[PDB]
Amino acid sequence: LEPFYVERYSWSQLKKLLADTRKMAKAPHDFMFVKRNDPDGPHSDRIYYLAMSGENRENTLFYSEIPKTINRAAVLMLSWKPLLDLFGIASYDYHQGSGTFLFQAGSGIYHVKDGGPQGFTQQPLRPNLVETSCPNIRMDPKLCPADPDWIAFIHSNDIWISNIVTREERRLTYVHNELANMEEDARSAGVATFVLQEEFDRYSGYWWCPKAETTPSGGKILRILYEENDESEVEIIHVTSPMLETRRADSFRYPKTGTANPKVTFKMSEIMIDAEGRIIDVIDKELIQPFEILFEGVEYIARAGWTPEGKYAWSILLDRSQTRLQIVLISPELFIPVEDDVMERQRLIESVPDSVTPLIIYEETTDIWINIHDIFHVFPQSHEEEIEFIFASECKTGFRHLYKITSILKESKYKRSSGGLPAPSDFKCPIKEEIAITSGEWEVLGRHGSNIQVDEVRRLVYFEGTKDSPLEHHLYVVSYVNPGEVTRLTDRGYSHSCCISQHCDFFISKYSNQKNPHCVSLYKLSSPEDDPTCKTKEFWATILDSAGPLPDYTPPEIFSFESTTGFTLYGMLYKPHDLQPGKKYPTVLFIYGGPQVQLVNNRFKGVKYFRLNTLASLGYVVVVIDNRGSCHRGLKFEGAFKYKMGQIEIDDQVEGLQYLASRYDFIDLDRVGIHGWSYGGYLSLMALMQRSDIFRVAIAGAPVTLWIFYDTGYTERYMGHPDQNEQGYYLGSVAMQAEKFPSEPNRLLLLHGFLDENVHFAHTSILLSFLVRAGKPYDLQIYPQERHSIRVPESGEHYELHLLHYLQENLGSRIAALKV
Amino acid sequence: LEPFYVERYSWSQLKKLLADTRKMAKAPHDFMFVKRNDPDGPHSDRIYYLAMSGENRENTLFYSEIPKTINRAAVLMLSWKPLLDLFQGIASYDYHQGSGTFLFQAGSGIYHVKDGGPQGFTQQPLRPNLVETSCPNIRMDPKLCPADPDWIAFIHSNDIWISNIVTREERRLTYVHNELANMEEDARSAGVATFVLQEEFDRYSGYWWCPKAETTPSGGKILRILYEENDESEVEIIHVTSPMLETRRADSFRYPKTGTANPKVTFKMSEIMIDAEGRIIDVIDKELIQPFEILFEGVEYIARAGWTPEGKYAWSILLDRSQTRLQIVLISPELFIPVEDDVMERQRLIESVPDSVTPLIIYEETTDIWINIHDIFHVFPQSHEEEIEFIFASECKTGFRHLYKITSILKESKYKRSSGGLPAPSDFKCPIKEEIAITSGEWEVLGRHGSNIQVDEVRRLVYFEGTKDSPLEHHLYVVSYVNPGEVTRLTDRGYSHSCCISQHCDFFISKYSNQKNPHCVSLYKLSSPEDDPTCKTKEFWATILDSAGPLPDYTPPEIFSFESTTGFTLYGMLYKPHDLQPGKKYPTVLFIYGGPQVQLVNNRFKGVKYFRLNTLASLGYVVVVIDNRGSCHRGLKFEGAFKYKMGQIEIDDQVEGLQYLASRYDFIDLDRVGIHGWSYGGYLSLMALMQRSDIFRVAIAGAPVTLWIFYDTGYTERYMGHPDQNEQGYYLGSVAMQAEKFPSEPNRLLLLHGFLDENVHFAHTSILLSFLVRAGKPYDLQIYPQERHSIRVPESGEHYELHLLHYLQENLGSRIAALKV
Ligand SMILES: O=C1CCN1c1cccc(CN2CCN(Cc3ccc(Br)cc3)CC2)c1
Ligand SMILES: O=C1CCN1c1cccc(CN2CCN(Cc3ccc(Br)cc3)CC2)c1
Ligand SMILES: [Cl-]
Ligand SMILES: [Cl-]
Ligand SMILES: [Cl-]
Ligand SMILES: [Cl-]
Ligand SMILES: [Cl-]
Ligand SMILES: [Cl-]
Ligand code: NA
Ligand code: NA
Repeated sequence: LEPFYVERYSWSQLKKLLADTRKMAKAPHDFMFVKRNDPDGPHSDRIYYLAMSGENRENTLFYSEIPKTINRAAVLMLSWKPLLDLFGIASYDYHQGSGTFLFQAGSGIYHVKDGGPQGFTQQPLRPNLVETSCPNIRMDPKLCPADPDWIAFIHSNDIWISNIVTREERRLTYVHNELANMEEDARSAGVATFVLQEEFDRYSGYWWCPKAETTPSGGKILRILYEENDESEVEIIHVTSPMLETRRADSFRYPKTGTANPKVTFKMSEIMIDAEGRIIDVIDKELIQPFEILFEGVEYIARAGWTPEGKYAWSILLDRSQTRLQIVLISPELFIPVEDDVMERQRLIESVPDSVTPLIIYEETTDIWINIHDIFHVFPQSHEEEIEFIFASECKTGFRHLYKITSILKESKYKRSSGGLPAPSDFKCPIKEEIAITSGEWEVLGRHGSNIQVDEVRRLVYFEGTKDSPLEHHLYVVSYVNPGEVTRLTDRGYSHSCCISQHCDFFISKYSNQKNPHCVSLYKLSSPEDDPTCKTKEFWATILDSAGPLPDYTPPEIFSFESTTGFTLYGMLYKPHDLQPGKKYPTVLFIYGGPQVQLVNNRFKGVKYFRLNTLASLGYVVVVIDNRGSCHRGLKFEGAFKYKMGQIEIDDQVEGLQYLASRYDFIDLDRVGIHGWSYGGYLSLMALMQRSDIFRVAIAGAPVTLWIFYDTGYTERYMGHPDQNEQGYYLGSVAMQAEKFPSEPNRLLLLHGFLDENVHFAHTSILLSFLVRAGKPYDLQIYPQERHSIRVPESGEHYELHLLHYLQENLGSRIAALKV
Repeated sequence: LEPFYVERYSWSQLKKLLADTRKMAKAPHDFMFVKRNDPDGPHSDRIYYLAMSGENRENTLFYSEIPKTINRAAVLMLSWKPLLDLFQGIASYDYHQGSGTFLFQAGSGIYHVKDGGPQGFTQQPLRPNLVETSCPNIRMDPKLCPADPDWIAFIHSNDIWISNIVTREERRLTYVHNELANMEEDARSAGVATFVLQEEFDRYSGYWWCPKAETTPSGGKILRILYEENDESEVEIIHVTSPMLETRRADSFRYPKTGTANPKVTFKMSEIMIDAEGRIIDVIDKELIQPFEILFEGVEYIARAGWTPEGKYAWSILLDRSQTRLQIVLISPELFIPVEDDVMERQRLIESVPDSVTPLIIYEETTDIWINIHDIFHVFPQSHEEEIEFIFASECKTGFRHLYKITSILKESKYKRSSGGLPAPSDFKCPIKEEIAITSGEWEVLGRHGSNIQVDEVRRLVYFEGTKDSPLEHHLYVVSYVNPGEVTRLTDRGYSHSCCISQHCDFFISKYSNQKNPHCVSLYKLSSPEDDPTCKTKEFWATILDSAGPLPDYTPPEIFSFESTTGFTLYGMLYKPHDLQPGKKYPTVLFIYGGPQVQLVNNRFKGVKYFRLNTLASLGYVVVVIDNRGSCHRGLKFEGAFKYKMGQIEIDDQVEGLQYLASRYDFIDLDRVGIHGWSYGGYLSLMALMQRSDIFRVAIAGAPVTLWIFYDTGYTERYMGHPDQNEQGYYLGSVAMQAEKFPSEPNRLLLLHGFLDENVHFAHTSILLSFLVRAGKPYDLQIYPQERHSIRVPESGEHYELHLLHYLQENLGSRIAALKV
């Protein structure tokens, strides 16, 4: 077995090779189905969606016509009709009754009507700019669902509202002064703080009440539930600003693990409008008792909203350890006006009855961790003293499943008149019913756009899941009344990302597999006459057609092996291009390995991981293995590294690498490299530190070197509080074990974005500080204008060029063998 | 000629080699002579001085006895007597002659002792006496009051305080700064030199005691302190990462970048009334009768300041922004009035001051190149009321720094303040009665880095350091200031000397060395023949610090020189490879600084600071160092070569010098030349690779200036002018704007930078990297996370030396480096 050596290209030649092979647009998303209601016309629905028409284009609203019938011999490509004519849209709001779109595009907030009482346009609409007296950028605009004339938005960390008809603009909260410095004033209203956006994927912090309360005057009362945050006690850090000419650093509140999270509470803005759209008064209201007293043990407001009738506000609440979840109904009557006069304040507390109380309709615990998701459906309230809902959970079985729950809304044992504090279980509602809708060794999905859609007429629930395979997401449907058979609606051989129409007669799937790039197709749903419970599907039309299998991309093979740990572990193998018999090639292991991610699945990897194919063309074996802790395999699989991050991941990587090495003689174990970003860069350092016998080179991108520097929401979920896991934090932090790195140079390469807000450069800078003390060699590349991503394409081109060149000169080439 | 390939040591082996070969203390300095006045005793003087006793000991005060006579057959070694006892690191000290009071800071504490005064001379170590305080924070810059040695002054939280060391009274004089408030709002200070003044003009203090006390009718006195008051509110704020990397933070400070605002400055005076028993009566803070901008037209920087010997006038040396105009100005105490926010009382105090009292610009000069500030300025005792007599040094006349005796007429000004108009530029200018050149020639007098003059007013002589015999050696000279002609050299040739003359002018001490021999310190007695007091001879008296001798692990370089095509003789240093094999050519490593205010090539011992150039020679590298045009100690025309043109002329001299050696010596392999330097040296290392990639294979740039707009006002504008008036000078001189010119070959560029550098900020490197990334160019990078323009932690220095040797090995010297292309 002779060693294969890669072609030793120059720096200029590699740049040219990369540029030639480099020669993606956002696929259609955020779908919405509006009915035509026109018996004579040829179309049943109009679908609205966001997309990028090409690579250089901006993301904008489009529409397409869904025909009542189709020529089944042919295939129908729906044409993309532009909705707007502006002189970049991330999301949009819509009001069904009026047909009013509301969206932000650049600095402006705009509105237009389509598909309401005023009909359907046949050409692009010029949008109407919403007026404002506010100087700064307006964020997070939302239509009031009870009245489409009123919008809300955030400006300088305070909630405003504006009327698009009458032009009245009113500030609702006076919590932040923009002029003063952020050290004194660190309060905000209606905005999710850093940890909740970054680690819980909640981006909004205020919620319109869906219904208006009519007054005796002839006007009405609109309500806004919102989060008020106080970040005064949260640690401040200084990250370097993008304007490098201005040699300065921007401040922001980063709650590092162990330290204080923001001080949180619920508030409610009660807005009185008169008979013809004019504001009478705005009453800001607060909880009758403090947040800490009413919600014992709660750190995080994970999710929040309203019930369909607007009777209760709801919220999903977590404790600090993220092992307890509570779903709590909060009545508007629990809020009283904000008064500083102590005599007047005491009367308002007495005016609220003792029967009005927080209602904990669901509670659960786990020894592993609670994974927050977006699934939560509340049914219409039939009985006054009951509430019925669907929720998803891993806590019963260790796999996420849908459960139909009915909770009794008791009057509480605790009485506020006595003047005491409520015990832990005083607000807990008894569970009348708890039926499992789904079950098995597979999970229902509720993240990254995956959710349920409930058909209340047919009494069905649509959902995404891993039932047929952990490598493919599929759409399913099942009854929530007499749950039993789970009917798969998507075709095997692809992994699907689905969106179901609100009318439950259509669904769209964005699908791909290892060989075929992404397609988006529309499918019509229908039942047999004899049984509404049964659901069949039929292909209706293509929205986005694939270009076909790319001629200059060879996809990998998915393999698997039975681990000594007890689990089946899956991997991807890129064989070298033009594989010579009786020769062994250098091997680059690409890794992420952290939680909430799965690299190995049946999806098209030729866009995001296109350069793994490029490595194979140069003559590298490329391997990707999903170790224990990774996503879509249940909570027991995911819980393997609890309190133990860094300690088990590389065992699975080496085990899988040795499985391939014995089964394929062309893998040269003497020249194995490892590379990854974020958690991947972390594990790449751990790989070289723990197993220098296996791994010759390690290229660590944006590595977490020191877990005390990372945030609360993430780190405490998987590693607990630093005091309760002294050893896990030490053993899991590579910066603390600098002496264990090799004394040989050309084995360690550190890559980091200089302006990184998530994984700060200090992780690298402190690692380097200890590497200097330990007398250890290292290589370093900095990307001075990057923030945990590739904003500027030149820095991405330079990264790719350097990595190929580094792997060439220190792993693959003939010179690399001579250099040792 | 075969190429020599250096031995390919591993990383662990080079660490061992450097650890073994690594196996210094401050030599005696800040000397002072005090006479015994004891006829029966054997000693004439006692010398006090600061010195480090050994390798790992603190810097502290010592004394030695100077005997009246010596055995001229023998060589006397003076023993070091410790002045101070061990406490329950002294950088400098004050002394008061009439009382014998020492004052000095040692750690946080300010201490005092007494010796050599009326109370006599100790024969054992004195216990230091702490100056007690109620101030919460570290006290800075303590100074004895020359008028009354009971009083001291110091800075605390950017304000001036005074403390009586006998009565223990303590008082704050200025209320300009608020320690509790943040620096964005409160950017004012008093008695403190700001960043640019400390870093670019070597002024470390911002307040000056008046040396005489005005007596009152009551039987008390008035003490006075002149001080600078700075307002840094409009100055650019920058954030450098704090030493504590645990808290992901950056410390703010005021950095006036080129072309932006310097601090708003003015003179103030604290009038301090003391009663008959040493108690403070009152403190009156006082300000200039008109603003600083009105009285001192065109002035940006207060370069130097102080008082005349009688305390009649305060003086100051003032520069304009371009640094092409110097002004020496006398400022009377009567120009200051008390601070009064009341509008009617303020107007009455202005009217009480006469119109005759006015600023007195006793000297002015200009230049098309630049003003180099120095510490030479000597005011004689005032004989006539309408005259002032003084010695000063300048390059403005001839282009070399020389001493000039000047007499200026103190004219009552034409401008009158009662008219209510602003003065014209020349209204405060004094006429020059006399301007006699004391020295002259194609060589300079030295007035910086400790070099100054000693003026014997009895014999009417002036001692000074200069470059008359050679630009490669510093020497002590003496000459009359009445009838200047003969310049007598006092120090011996073959060494470069650094000298301190006694206040009595009958002794001098010289710290001397040469390329072959380490540093010595020796005492020399001065005397004259009875017939001619002008004629000065010297005689070795005693050794203070004996040399360790030429240690066996260091082979020093040979000083060479070549006649350049530019018309200047350019000097250099050459380290030949150790065990030089015949018929072989070795890889070369050019070490460079090449910026202004520095000379690397001279006849001094280089085996301490540049020990590792010898280590590079031992591994088999040729090491070259060349003082290009712009460097120090060769006159102002030589220095002015790169005005507006930094980065453009320096590498021509480096390559020309390299090619001189290449023709003269066949052992220099021009195919394998490396370049390396720190600061301006790192800047030129980049420029060398950028411009002459044909000559230089590798460049190792340390803390490089990559963008001149990022560097401060005082330095950049002196050499390059204002950015607006020299757009292409700044462009051509900034490597970050010319990133496309770097090589596409990797393993040729290595950047080194201290992450916490406050002088040449890491931003220089990060913005260079920004443009290198855009241009698609390769680079190597090493950061030192806990360093700031120096090596304070030994581990970072050890890592630097290891990586540098290994980099040169793997990408220049070794056999594998040749195959790697
Ligand atoms: O911070 C910063 C600065 C850049 N960056 C950052 C951080 C996290 C993720 C990503 C995006 N991944 C980059 C790596 N990609 C695979 C890949 C393998 C081999 C080769 Br060759 C090229 C690409 C997947 C996407 C970038
Ligand atoms: O910033 C920073 C961080 C370090 N640093 C900095 C900046 C300016 C000056 C100096 C001190 N010089 C360091 C280099 N020395 C010659 C030398 C050549 C080869 C070898 Br190998 C070792 C030493 C002379 C003294 C250090
Ligand atoms: Cl079931
Ligand atoms: Cl129902
Ligand atoms: Cl000694
Ligand atoms: Cl003369
Ligand atoms: Cl005289
Ligand atoms: Cl010019
Ligand atoms: Na996110
Ligand atoms: Na200095």
